[PDB]
Amino acid sequence: MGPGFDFAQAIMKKNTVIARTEKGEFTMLGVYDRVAVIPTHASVGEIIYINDVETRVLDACALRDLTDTNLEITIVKLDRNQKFRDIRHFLPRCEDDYNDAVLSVHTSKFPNMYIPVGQVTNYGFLNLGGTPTHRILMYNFPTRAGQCGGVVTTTGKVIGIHVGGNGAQGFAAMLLHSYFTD
Repeated sequence: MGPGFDFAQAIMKKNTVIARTEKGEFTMLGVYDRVAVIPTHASVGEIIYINDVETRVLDACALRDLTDTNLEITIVKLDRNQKFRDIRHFLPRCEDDYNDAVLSVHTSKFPNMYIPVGQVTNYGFLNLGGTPTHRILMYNFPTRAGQCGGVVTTTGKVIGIHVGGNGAQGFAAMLLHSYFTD
C-alpha cells in the first residue's frame, strides 16, 4: 500500500522459504549464501522441509548472549542447490527502537500476509514460554499462532523475526549484523 509494504514485499519475494519441522510450518528468512534463520522453538533437526522438499541441515546453532541467555534465534545452513540474495547490509548493527514496522508472513495457512504493527520498543528481557529471553522487540498488535518466523522490517531495515505474543502484544527476536559475519 506504501513504501513500508514495498520494502517488506521485496524481502518476502526473494529472501523467504516455507520451513517445516515436526513442530509446524514457519516463515524462514534467508540472509546470505545457504544461511537462514528460524525461531529456536521450531526445534530444527538433521532434516527439514524447504518449500516441501526434503533438505539436509549442514549446521544449526541456537544463539545465546554472552550471559548464556536464550536469544530465540537459530541460524541454519541448508544443503540447498541455490543461494539467497545477500541482505546482510539491511541488518541493524545495534539494539534500537523503531517506528512504523511491518510483520510479513508466508505459509500454507497465511500466504502473502502483511501487518502494519506500528511502533517497535526495545523491550529487552521477556519470560517467553517460561524461558528467560534477551534482545526482545515488542509491538502492540494481537498476533496469532501461524505468525512465528514472520519478518519484521522498516523501510531499509530487516530488524527481527516474530517469536511470540500474549494476545495484545507481539514479540520479535532482534537480528543484528554481527550474527552473520563469516
